Amino acid sequence: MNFSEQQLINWSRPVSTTEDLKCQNAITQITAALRAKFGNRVTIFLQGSYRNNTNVRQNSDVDIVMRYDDAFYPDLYNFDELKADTEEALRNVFTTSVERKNKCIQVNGNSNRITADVIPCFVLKRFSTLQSVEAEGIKFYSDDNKEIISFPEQHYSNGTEKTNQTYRLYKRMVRILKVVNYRLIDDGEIADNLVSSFFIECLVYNVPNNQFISGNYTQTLRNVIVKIYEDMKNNADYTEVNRLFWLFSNRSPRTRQDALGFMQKCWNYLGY
Repeated sequence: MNFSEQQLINWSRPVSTTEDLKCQNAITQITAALRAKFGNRVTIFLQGSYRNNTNVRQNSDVDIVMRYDDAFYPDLYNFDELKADTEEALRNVFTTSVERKNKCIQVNGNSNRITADVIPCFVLKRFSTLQSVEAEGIKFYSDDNKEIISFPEQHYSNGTEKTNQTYRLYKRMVRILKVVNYRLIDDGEIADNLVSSFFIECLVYNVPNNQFISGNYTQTLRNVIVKIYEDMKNNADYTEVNRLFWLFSNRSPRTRQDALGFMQKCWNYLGY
């Protein structure tokens, strides 16, 4: 094929991480701005690629979640107000670097800190029929009125467990496929929203552990692509990484066809 084993290994490494000084600086500065307004009435934590350690680009933006949760985690109000107050707290400190977005408040970075997407949200509890239990996550509303729900803790823990069981290859394969995604987007071969990091992470998560071959990146990646591709042709019932909800649920607009087409473009780009 087109790329060597060593090239795949290189592509499998995390690039931006929470050890980076500019990431630490962003979290420190934004946390202080938020605490000045909200005190202990919020929990601050990370989600997305810095949390799951799946960044494949330099100086990537970090997703900082600000969960307003005084009612559930008290000290031992509608969403529109929360988001406006969050924007105000950030603008008081970062002034012109602050931009309101559909699903977050963006704080643009600078020479000494990465850009951050600050995600105000509330506690969310929902029953999972998959596990027949109530699950806790977060919820927020987009400016175009969508209810966005996330289970970042369960996503984090399940993905970490899987990579620990697959010779660390689960997340390494996610990272390789994210690299290929960005290359295909840059080349104009696929739309920039055909897949997402979350979608890729869920697809690879459903590949059985016995497909990940210790010390063989080329064959593992072949196994991953072939398995997802065949599963999509076969109408497979994939779960999200959180194992609480279905990947191809009627709440989600992404389809098995999106995954099938992406796998095909990856196969062709890699030259298997």
